[PDB]
Amino acid sequence: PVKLLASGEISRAVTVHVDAASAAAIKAVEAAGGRVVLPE
RNA sequence: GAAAGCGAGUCCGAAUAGGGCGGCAUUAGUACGUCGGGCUAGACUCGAAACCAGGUGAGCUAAGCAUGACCAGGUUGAAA
Repeated sequence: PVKLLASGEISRAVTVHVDAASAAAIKAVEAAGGRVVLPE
């Protein structure tokens, strides 16, 4: 499974479909506008 | 990090001393070839005494069984 981690920020509206993501990575994808999609 | 897991952070711990990690000023890997060296094979070549398996031998010799052969000549003089 896939994982999104907070490494390189530049800010952009993006929608990510990772199996799980780190607190900070969500608070960076949304913080620049966007969504982090995870299943049930 | 023992691991759940968490993640440029993570583990001890009830928070603050520290381990390993990223940033580090940071350079990058991968496929193949020739070469050094490693490991695993008999592993640089030649040599044991010995250990185990299967089988060959009693035409030698050690014995047993069966059936044959053999012992000039002389001395002594037991029982009955």
